[PDB]
Amino acid sequence: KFPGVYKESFTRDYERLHNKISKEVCDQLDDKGYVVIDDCFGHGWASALLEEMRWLNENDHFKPIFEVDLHDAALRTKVPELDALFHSTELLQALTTHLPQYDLQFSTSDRTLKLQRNAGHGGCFPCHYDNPGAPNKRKVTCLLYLNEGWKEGDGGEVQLFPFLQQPVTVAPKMDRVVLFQSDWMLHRVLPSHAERYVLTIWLDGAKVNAPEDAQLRLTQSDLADWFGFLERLRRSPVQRLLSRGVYEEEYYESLMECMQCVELLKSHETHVENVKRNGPLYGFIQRLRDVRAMN
Ligand SMILES: [Fe+2]
Repeated sequence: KFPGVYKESFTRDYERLHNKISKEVCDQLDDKGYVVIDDCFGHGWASALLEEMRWLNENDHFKPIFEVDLHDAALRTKVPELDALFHSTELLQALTTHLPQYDLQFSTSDRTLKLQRNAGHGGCFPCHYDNPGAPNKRKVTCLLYLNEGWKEGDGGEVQLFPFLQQPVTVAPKMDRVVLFQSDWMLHRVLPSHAERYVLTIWLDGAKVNAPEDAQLRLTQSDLADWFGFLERLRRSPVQRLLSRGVYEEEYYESLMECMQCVELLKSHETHVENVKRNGPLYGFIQRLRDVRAMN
């Protein structure tokens, strides 16, 4: 059904993809919580994927900001490059080679490939983790950005909040890939003033939302080295229990854009007050906020 003619010549270059997801890239993902890869697929190949996405959108396959999931083989058969991307295991292979501990899954049940079009109309983008807990199975988030000649002011950046560090703002440039931790990387999307396409791949982990992820250790060594304690916190999903307190201002400002919804705000308002009534938790949150202010 996709006509099959592309505006530019390209190579479905699996080896390039595999080589882009290097040991160094994986070490950064594991250490910093995120990593950015420019010109990952190559311009022709990225253009080809975008063309197929625009086609899907012309033929009303995007459904209410609009999204489509490519789990449906019936749909995938219409878009050969997107179908090949769905079946590609290069990402899974590199990550499981360099980061075996994440226990990522090859089954098609444990990957999600989502397409998203954002009209460019402001909207609602709360601060969140891609895996907020519970039953969510996501371990690695993989974002492919597809906006050519993106310019300052176009907006649509993803803002990352490595816990208690300086925030990182990442422009959604054409053929840029962002990988980050679904269960311990706080983020939000900034408002877009232009049309914005993004392709998202989520890789599930068998060990996500484990019991040891829902606790913090205080050790004797920490007493003489708080950095080590903060560093374990930064890389631990337990931070999700503390993020709304530590980043109240950021969460609240995002909700103001949503207002510009009443239930989401009341929910925040209630959570913030519950924290403040929990004296020990609150003192702890405030010390973390102090660490943040010093960085
Ligand atoms: Fe997200």
